[PDB]
Amino acid sequence: MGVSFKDVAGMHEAKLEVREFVDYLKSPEAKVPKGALLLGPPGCGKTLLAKAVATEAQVPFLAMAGAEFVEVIGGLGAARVRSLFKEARARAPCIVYIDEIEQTLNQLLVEMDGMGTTDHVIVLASTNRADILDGALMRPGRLDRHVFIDLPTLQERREIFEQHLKSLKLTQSSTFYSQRLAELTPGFSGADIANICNEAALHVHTLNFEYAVERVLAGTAKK
Ligand SMILES: Nc1ncnc2c1ncn2[C@@H]1O[C@H](COP(=O)(O)OP(=O)(O)O)[C@@H](O)[C@H]1O
Repeated sequence: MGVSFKDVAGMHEAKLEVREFVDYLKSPEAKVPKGALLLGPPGCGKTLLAKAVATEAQVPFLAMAGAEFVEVIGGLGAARVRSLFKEARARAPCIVYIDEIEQTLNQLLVEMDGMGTTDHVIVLASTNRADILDGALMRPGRLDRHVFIDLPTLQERREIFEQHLKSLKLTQSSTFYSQRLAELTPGFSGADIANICNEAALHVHTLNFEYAVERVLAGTAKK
């Protein structure tokens, strides 16, 4: 079994917001959801959440990187977009995930505009770039909504530390330490937090706190 909501720490408002897509994918049959933009800084769980939504609905997850688009080879991106959406229709219900953002873009707009009631695909698109909100993916009949996912708050950081201390079998006193690790890590992303824990795992079922603390102060300069 894959990434689920259990593996996604914090992000409580965003979980409430992708619920409608979980519900739709679980039984197509209100307005028909097409999908959503996940917006925010890197390493903050956009991809993890999109994977979790597929797992929760129990459907396939089909991904395309925004960097299979940028027109370097003529026609190639359009052709990959078409294959993607044809596989998605055949494997439906399912999630199509476009990670991290115009023949290739126009083809995507065509696939989306061409999505009717019968298709049962949800498109989740992620980006670090806010001005994507102003463009063609957010026009009527395309991506329905966006969800802003920011750097984790103190409490969210507590939860992310706890999740990763437990994934790495360092559960003993993980909750004792999580509070201070959170206080020490303003402006850290979930990825930064995962890297601290793993670096400390790479140095029995309890965190080496004094080392974790060292890596937090190192990473505070440059992560
Ligand atoms: N909310 C979170 N809960 C648990 N781990 C997280 C969270 N956010 C980030 N991470 C960790 O950071 C990794 C990279 O994040 P990713 O999903 O690539 O984020 P993004 O798509 O926003 O740039 C995740 O696979 C996970 O290990």
